Amino acid sequence: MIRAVFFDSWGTLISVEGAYKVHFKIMEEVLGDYPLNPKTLLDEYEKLAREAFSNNAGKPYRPLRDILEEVMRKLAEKYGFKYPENLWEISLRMAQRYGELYPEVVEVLKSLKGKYHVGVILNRDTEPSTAFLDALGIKDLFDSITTSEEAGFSKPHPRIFELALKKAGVKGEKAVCVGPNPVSKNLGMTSILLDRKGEKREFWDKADFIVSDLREVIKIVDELNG
Repeated sequence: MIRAVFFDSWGTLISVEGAYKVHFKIMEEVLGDYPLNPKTLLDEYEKLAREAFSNNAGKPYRPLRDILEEVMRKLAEKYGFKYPENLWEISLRMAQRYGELYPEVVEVLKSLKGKYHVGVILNRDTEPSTAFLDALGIKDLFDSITTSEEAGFSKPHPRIFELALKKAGVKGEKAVCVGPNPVSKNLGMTSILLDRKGEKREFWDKADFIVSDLREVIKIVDELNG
């Protein structure tokens, strides 16, 4: 029986257009009048960030604030602009102004409520993530919010999923996990790959179900439950 539905990474709640704009706007604010194209700074940032994330994947958790600040110091040094004070505060402001949900998110979370444990799982520090979910008006639509900071280890370490399952009070075989991240499997969860654009086909056989829209999740859960 499926009793719990977990949604995995911001990548599943937040549109690609909203994430890029948030980032783009952060870069414009940092640069001011500096004569660098904000899209070039953004593209270099995403490379260095991706690279920090992989170097910490599966390792003891390290705050994303520290990794972000480290990246930006390299970027400030590379391009010659002054390192921005209060970068974390800029980023939070921009996420609240320009962040956006995929259009079905609110409907999907309400549809699950009181019927399944509804949880979100995030490789983000606890406090920002939670304030961001509050800004987007959905914090209270979750039964649980589980972070790498809570568990002590960044993805793909199993501990974050073990904690999420403990919050739901069920073993992995009773839960589905929805994410864009191809695979945690050891714990028994049913994996649903969210491929909005059908651009990850080479990982579809690595997942139990593929969906392009979160409204398909409740249909999969009902079929699993008869």
